Amino acid sequence: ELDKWASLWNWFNITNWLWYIK
Repeated sequence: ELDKWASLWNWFNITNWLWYIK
């Protein structure tokens, strides 16, 4: 689809930390 967004989410590795929401 587009590697322009996958490059940023890499910097946003915190979203993994997001498991603390549930």
